[PDB]
Amino acid sequence: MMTVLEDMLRKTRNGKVHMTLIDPGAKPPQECARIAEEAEMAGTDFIMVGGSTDIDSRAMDEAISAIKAKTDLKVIIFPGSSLMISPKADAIFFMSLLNSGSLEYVVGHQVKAAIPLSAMKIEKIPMAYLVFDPGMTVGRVGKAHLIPRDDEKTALSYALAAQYFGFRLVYFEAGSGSPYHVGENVVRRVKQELDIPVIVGGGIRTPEAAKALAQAGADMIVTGTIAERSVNVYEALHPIVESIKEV
Amino acid sequence: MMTVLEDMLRKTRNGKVHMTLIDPGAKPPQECARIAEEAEMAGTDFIMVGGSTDIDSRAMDEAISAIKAKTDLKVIIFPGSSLMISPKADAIFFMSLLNSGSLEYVVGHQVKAAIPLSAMKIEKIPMAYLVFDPGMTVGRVGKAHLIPRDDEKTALSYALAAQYFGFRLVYFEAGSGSPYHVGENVVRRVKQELDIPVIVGGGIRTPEAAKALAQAGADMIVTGTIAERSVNVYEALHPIVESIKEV
Ligand SMILES: O=P(O)(O)OC[C@@H](O)CO
Ligand SMILES: O=P(O)(O)OC[C@@H](O)CO
Repeated sequence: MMTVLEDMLRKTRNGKVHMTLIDPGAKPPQECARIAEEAEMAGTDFIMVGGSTDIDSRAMDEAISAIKAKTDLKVIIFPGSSLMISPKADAIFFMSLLNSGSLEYVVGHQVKAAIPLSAMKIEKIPMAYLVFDPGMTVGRVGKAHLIPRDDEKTALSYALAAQYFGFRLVYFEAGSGSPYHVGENVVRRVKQELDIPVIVGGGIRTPEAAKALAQAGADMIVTGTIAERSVNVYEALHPIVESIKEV
Repeated sequence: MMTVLEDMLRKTRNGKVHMTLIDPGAKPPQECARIAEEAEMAGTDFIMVGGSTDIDSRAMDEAISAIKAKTDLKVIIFPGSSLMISPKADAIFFMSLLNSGSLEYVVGHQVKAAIPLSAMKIEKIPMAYLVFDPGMTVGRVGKAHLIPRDDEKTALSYALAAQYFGFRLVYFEAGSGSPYHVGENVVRRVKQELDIPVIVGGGIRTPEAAKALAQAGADMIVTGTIAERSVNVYEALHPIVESIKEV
């Protein structure tokens, strides 16, 4: 059985990946499952679960099981400060907010969660989490020293340090519900010098933005707000997934 | 040509590694080369260059070239705060002091050095740097929240988080010239749960301590003080290298 990381590396070697992020604290459990259902048929590759609204540990296990019961896609935990570790998920982004001003979001929370994670068979995927302007809630809670959306040099420094630290993915985060996404010149410049896949999330609502970011060099595209706030998830996500595969 | 990391992983799969650390700021350049010379014939596998005494960039290039001129061993930079990056070295431990109280030693200095390092063909080896009691100078300068030498749980948390972050090596550091080395129970407990090689340095002066730590599960042993402060380096290091290969 292929791991999620092997799956991503294979899918991104000559293609692009779309991922659907679902905030379990923003909707009831079976509403989350319906979103993941329609996301799967829109063509999404993985379901991400996480967000800013704080979670009940009893409630997140419900939403993950509801998603895995209605879909056959792998579910990856997109963790926050809440120690959102649950045994019912397939993988977890073991991430570090590299440009945070607080040790707790760079290494602190991850060290506390390490031993409990070692007791689970959940897959641990090392990922660098870079928060760009405007950052929204995650940039506020994470105490992020926000990278300007067009700052190629600062993004390159963090992305290169991520690769040299051994991280297998790097995530360019503009913040959930951000009006702007990360600049394409930043994605373009980093893709010239980096050997690990680049994931872009935050502010991607339209196929045109998803395609422009993929054409800029982004290997994976994450959409969260546009999937949780559309009354028909399929007709919102399907054109985004399609425009990404054109690249 | 094999990389240093591939070399270490091959040497540690069914054997142990000894490394000799040389402080370039503690001795003149050709005295450093003589130490590396006698260390090579004592049987050491790699030369490490670095330390606490602050370095002149002009002076460290001298010591590295002097070592590489007299020895055929690979030289790895053991960096401090000084941005000790030099083009004449074979590799650099791209390390993070995970238990530091300052962001600059966890991620700060490494982000600043990332782009200059990308312009060099020097090999970047991802390593987690864990500073144990008493820590000595590196624990003071690094603002380390010192891990007790027998604290299995705290060491396991940091070592596991290192592996889940993608680090390829973890370094148990007691401090240069420390009277005590890391407890063997800590090495023993971590070696049960970890998939990356464990390197132990600090306070290892005798073959008995080097052998006891290797028998405890340590994959690599670093000796610095005993090599720089012995008038005959060979007769000090040769029994240490031999007692390690018995394991
Ligand atoms: O909700 P959006 O704006 O699509 O962002 C997705 C993800 O990057 C937020 O954590
Ligand atoms: O000098 P010693 O005590 O051998 O320690 C080696 C290294 O761990 C110090 O940085």
